[PDB]
Amino acid sequence: SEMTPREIVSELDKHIIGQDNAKRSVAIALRNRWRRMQLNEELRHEVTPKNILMIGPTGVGKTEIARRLAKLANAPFIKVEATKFTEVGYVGKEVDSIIRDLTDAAVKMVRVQAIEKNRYRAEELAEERILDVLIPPAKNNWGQTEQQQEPSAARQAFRKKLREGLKIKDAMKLLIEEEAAKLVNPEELKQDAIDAVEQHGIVFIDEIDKICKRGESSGPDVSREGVQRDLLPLVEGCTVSTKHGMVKTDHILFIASGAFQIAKPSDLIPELQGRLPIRVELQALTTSDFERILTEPNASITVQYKALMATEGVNIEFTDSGIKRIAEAAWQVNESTENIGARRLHTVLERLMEEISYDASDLSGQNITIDADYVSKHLDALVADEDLSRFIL
Amino acid sequence: SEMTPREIVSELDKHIIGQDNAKRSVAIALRNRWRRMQLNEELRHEVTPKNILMIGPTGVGKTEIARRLAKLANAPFIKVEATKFTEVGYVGKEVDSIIRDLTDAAVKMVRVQAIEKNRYRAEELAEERILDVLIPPAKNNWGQTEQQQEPSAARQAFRKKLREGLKIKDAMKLLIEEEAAKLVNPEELKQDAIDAVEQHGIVFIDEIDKICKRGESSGPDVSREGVQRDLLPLVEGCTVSTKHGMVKTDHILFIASGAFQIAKPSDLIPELQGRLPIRVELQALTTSDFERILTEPNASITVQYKALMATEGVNIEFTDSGIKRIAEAAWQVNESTENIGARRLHTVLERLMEEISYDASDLSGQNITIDADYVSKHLDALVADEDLSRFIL
Amino acid sequence: SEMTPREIVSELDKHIIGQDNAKRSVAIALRNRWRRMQLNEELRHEVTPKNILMIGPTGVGKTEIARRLAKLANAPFIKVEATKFTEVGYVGKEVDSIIRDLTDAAVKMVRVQAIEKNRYRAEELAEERILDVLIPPAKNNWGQTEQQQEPSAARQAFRKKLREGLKIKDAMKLLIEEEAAKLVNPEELKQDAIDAVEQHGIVFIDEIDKICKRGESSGPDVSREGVQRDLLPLVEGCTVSTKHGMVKTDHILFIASGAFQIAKPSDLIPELQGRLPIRVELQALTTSDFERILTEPNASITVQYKALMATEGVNIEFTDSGIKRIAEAAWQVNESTENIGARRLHTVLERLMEEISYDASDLSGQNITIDADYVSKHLDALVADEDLSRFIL
Repeated sequence: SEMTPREIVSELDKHIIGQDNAKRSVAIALRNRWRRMQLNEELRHEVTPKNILMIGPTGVGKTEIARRLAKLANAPFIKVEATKFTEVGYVGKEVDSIIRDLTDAAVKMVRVQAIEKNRYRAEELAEERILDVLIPPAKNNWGQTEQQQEPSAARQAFRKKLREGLKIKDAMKLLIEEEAAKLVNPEELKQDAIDAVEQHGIVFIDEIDKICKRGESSGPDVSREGVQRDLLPLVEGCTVSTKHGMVKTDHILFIASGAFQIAKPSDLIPELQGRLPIRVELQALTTSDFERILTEPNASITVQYKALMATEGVNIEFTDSGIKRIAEAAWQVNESTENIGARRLHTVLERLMEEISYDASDLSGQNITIDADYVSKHLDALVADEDLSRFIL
Repeated sequence: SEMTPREIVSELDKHIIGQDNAKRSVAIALRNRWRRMQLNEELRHEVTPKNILMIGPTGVGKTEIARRLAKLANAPFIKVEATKFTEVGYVGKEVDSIIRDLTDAAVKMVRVQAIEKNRYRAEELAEERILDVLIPPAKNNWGQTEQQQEPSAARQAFRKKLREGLKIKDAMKLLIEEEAAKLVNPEELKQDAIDAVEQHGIVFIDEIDKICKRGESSGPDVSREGVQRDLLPLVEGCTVSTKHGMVKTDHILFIASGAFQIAKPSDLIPELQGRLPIRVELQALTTSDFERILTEPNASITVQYKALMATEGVNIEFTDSGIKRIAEAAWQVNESTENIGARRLHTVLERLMEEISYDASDLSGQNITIDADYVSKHLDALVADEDLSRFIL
Repeated sequence: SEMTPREIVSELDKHIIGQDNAKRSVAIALRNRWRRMQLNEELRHEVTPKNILMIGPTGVGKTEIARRLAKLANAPFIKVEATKFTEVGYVGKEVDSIIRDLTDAAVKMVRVQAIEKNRYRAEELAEERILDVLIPPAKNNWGQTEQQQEPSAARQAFRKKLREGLKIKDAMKLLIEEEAAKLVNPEELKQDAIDAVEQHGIVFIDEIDKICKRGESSGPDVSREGVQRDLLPLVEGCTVSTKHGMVKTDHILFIASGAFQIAKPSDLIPELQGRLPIRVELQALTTSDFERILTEPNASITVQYKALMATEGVNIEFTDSGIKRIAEAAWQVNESTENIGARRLHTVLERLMEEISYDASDLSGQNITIDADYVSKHLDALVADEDLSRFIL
């Protein structure tokens, strides 16, 4: 009982501005995994993941989308740079590491995921180990069967007196790291992860375009295309040797991403083109786009900053003109120097807030207001001095 | 309950001359970490470190500030050379090593920090063990419950006669490295450093500018930019596999440092610029700066030398003019030859004292006074002769 | 309570001829390690090893000095060729192997050092195991408490009768390799070595100059300088993964050595220059220098030869003119062919002594005298025939 595409897109909208097509795309991928489980044994083998290739400029949403998608599916996720492997012509590394690295992270998850879904029970039983070294009326019976039976009486007021109140606390934590372990099953835990990898794995391959042709030279194209060749089995369906078991890449979902300014998806090796059935483009972000990014996402950077500052007992407020001013800056720098997409926001927002971020603890209890005035005072000069821009922003 | 920016800048002033803006900048970063903890669960996630990029010439304080900042916060700190990774196009090393190396040092920390926060107590309990062998004195019960209760009497006198006075001493040490261990919990100790790395970790990346661009050549720029690329995850927030566990870089603070004479911060890749929100310049030092550096820092090299000579029972005194003449020397060599910033004070100062440093053990009891004359007597020649300078200073 | 520099130089004088500066240099390094231990916790961290760079021609003392220094400090020592790593651009090896290789040797030491400091006690207790299978009046008591008590009587004359006299001897050795082991503590033994490496480690890096620039070509300079980059952490302070633990290079002493005929220490990477604060030159050796080397060192080659021959009951004597003649030869060959420094002595001395070395056992009881006559007869021809020189000398 998974979410529908529109449902998936929605959730994605909660974190990413624009890039609707990419969302619908990455959304159909997810839905199809549900769709597949709903078929007969025969078909379940024939239907493979509809791998996607995102086409677009830097920092405009590609990775975030893939990352949020995985999160939403609670699927193990892993990002990987394609060119990493062209290096293998010296030493580099082998592609199988992708599924291996994926599994390791797929484990770190199943672990933290299961251990956390336990740290509460272990603490309660923990006190039942401490509330046992303070009143031990164990065994069967002791007094009455009804009224006198319940031994809680003094014990109850005893545990409460301890909870809110060697060393109990020092003792419990020790019991916590003794009961929790004494409750985990590392056998199925090892296979738990594998099943994940195999049924919900999401591999993100960045720089796919950097692995393409170009009348460049024999040597380089040979190194590049090789990474493509080495990728085939992963994407066509094979078995990988995992430090924790054997994994079948057969249903892992692959989301490749490329600029394709220099090279075209048609330069990709034929076998690969076949296994990247979905093509989607992402647009460059607009200043307007920026303004929304700064605030709309539900854990937007601006929201984070406000929160971080609250920590210090300082109330921050972003004026609309302030936000607009921040956005323009990022755009201005990106156009005057090098366009790095939304990333520019973080640098700008961060330089802008330095003075406060430092003085924060001292303005404890104040009401600071970052309005268009403030912004301009702090960023205009820098934004203008190009050379200074390439260093500070 | 952290210190305010002004307070942080102040502590910093106790060690670094000038470079105020860089202080304020690094100061706000610290304060913000406090500010973050002061927020709601939601915001605590969205608010990321306000990483800094220092722009300035050699030896004028960049690293020192980073190092003193980390000390002040008691934060694990690590310094790394960006170019190190460009070598990966041959073999090099991987950037994840930064977080791993960080953790190792963050462990060496928590350890030595702990072994110390215990060595005292472990020494007392050690006594009760030895004191126990000489006499189990007292016990449960044994004599009177008041006047005849306390066993100390003999034991006490025995104790003193021991502290001031197999092999008791030999044995105790073995007991010290037996009781201290039996008091340390290696599990919480391992997770100790990890929390640190994740909550306070500070990574200083020198030479970030040697990883930019210039139409120099295709091959070199690719490798260069490769290190930036490989740096994104660490800076954008990721998970690294450590010999002692897994770490979330997500809150490690990053201070990138670059001269940027050839290349500009705008040449940096977009996703990194956006993760270096704070940009700050550090100024070249002046002879005045040198004089102050020579004596003001509360553990200045001049104060340091004084102490070492005292160790030999020799009282060294620097004259104001002597100090000025020394600073001048260092400046002149930096300009006449190759400018290496304040580092030159160390070489010059050290050459100035060779003779005394050697004869010190014999001058025991004397009052040596380094004055303008002495300085000129020992340095001028060297300074004057450039070639000699390049080898000797 | 370590030796003073003059004390260190002296000891060094017992093995190395000339090269006074290099001695004083390597001597200040050692003394400073003592000096450092004598400071407050704060400073003990800030004060790092004053690494040295020896500049000079082949076989003129560089390594011997470093080797003898380490010996005198009882410090673990290791020699390493810089160019070894430029090979990494094919496969080569990684720099970390240096600290690893260092530790392994640091272990082999702590071992042999501790096992030997035991082979005497184990042999004595060993006989107490044999002198127990010949007279077993064990347990508590047996006869009298005073006079009759001492059971040694027959036992004493029994062990002596065996010491000077299955199979006792065959049995003891078996007991030796049973008691010794049953006395070693491999836990602290593993950490024992690490502490050594960390506090007294001495790394010798030869061919530093071969790792420098030269308008040579991009490729090669990239491979070279990379080895320099890869060296930084070792020398700047980092953590290395040891087959026997974790080591901090932080206080290892580094002594780099270079000819610098082709390249200058200023071509070295900036970071490195900084960490090689001490520069020192060594001179080429003179014929006079040679003559002293042949005899003065207290375990001089000449002394070794005399000893080796004594073994065979032959008394050898070196006339002064003989020594002079030997020295000139070595010099003559080195100038006429290729100058390999003092090494030439060994080849010459060895060719010169062949006939005797062979007939030795037959001249048992004779008084051979290697005088200028002998030398000339044996070496003059060879020395003259250049081509024959490049093969035989």
